[PDB]
Amino acid sequence: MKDHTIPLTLISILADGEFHSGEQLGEQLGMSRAAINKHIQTLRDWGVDVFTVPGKGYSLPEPIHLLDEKKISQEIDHGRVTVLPVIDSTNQYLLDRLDELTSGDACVAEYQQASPFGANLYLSMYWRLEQGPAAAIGLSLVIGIVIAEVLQQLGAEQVRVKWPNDIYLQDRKLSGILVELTGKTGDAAQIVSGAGINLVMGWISLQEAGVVIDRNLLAARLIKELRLGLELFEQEGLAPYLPRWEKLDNFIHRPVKLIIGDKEIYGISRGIDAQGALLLEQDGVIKAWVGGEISLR
Amino acid sequence: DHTIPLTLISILADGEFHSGEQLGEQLGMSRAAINKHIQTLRDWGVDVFTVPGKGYSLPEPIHLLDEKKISQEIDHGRVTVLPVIDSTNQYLLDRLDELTSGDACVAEYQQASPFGANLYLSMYWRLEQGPAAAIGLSLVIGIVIAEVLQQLGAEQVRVKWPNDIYLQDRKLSGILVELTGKTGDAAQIVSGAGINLVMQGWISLQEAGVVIDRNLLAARLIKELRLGLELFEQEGLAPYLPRWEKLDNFIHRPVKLIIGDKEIYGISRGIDAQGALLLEQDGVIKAWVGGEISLR
Repeated sequence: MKDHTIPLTLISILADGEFHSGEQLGEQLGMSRAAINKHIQTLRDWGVDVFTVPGKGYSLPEPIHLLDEKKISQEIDHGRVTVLPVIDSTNQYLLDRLDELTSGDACVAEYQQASPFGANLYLSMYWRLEQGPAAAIGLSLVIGIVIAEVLQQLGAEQVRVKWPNDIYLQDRKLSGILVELTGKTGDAAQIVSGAGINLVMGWISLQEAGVVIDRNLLAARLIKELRLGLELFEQEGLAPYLPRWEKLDNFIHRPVKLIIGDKEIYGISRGIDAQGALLLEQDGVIKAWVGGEISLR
Repeated sequence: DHTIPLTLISILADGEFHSGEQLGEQLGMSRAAINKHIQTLRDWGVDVFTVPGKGYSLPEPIHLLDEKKISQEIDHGRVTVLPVIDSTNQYLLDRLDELTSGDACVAEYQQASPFGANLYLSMYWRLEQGPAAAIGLSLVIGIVIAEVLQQLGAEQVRVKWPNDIYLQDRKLSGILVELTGKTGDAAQIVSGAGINLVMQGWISLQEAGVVIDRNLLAARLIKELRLGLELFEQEGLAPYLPRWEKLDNFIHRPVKLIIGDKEIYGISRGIDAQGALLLEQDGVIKAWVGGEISLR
């Protein structure tokens, strides 16, 4: 099998359609000017109409777009996946790499050093919202519905969600969601959302519920479905998820216990409003709360 | 870096026993250096079961996260891009043993038409049912590619029965479907196409005033072709009959059919449920399952 990287890297540089003298290319590719002529010859051999002028050098009449594996794969998958079975934190790996991350990029692991090996599935995904930080209102919810639905689609049909960042099964924590957001006025919002699912044995595990899933299968699908769910949330907001949310709310129409800071509130949850805030009914008045943690009572 | 402890778990995935020397042989280290690594395995919570005489083992093997295993389920097949190649179809055909349905190969210059002038794409597919389940496969490829071109601005793209995409009564792309079959066993097909992107008889997308980035065009094809084949895999030609008529370039037109050394004349009337050409001659409509058609 012949190797064609060297002539391909030549034409890729020339894709400007501009002129490049012999030395200029000989610098980048690190070869002699005859080697440049040899490969630019093979370009003419391939049918590439490269015209050579003495002083200026070689050029292509019209700039060309070339086949790129990375360009192609980005459009098929909407993001890459880096799997490190042992890691410190799936969320941290992405946070340390925001500069070259694109929406849909994911990181998968089964042991977080920062709970035994393979007992949990750890998944994080980056997403960039063109709209400012305000466009990520119910993201943490959105991750919850998508992950929970995926577990339902895989046999764990009785998994529910706890407002705002937890997956519950048998009124017990099956998975925790942790979304981390950095924002700046004008600039876009960069969010790395992550979760950890209890696979094997307060807390509950997938196997305890009689649901068996191959970890690669659970991982792949979540990344697939979460990517799709986030594109929906990017162009439509929380609106499509309001009907989907209530169907999985574990504490809706039940007494809940809210702890915001050093304060404690009592009442019946009534789901969420269009802004993802908890609806707490107290003596018939249902008014929304935006932060804290809920608890059955 | 954690490769050595992780590569250790893969070795133990037999469920068998491995002595200190055996692990020190494979990884090329001392068994004391190895012993440090079974510690880190036990440190992570890995239940490494050690019996004195026999050695180290995992009672039940563990399944580890693998990019290749994971990515198969998101994409349903891989993509190898070789901008210069002999034949995208041949690349897949030379690898049927290690191909899975949806695997694709992309190129823009086939050495076995100048560089970058054409997009060359091939995809492998295995149908559990024998060759009989591949009735209209070439049609299905034609429908999917033509629809994608419409979805990307080339809204006047049509199909010529059974293996060509046509635009302004000229060949814009050729389809080449290759099938090997055996009774009982599945059918292995490498279906491929080449689309004229830039510059009578032949036409290019640029000649038709349609601009489409080749990387974008390629990617959309693999998705829709993968999706189209699963549909064809579990439902057959039936859903594509309406889609075919919507794209047939020669329906209700006078055509000339050349199968082998014979020449037939008549009016095309589309296809039947089996993807065969319906040729009307003097009001007599007789079906043909092979050959090539041309205008007249």
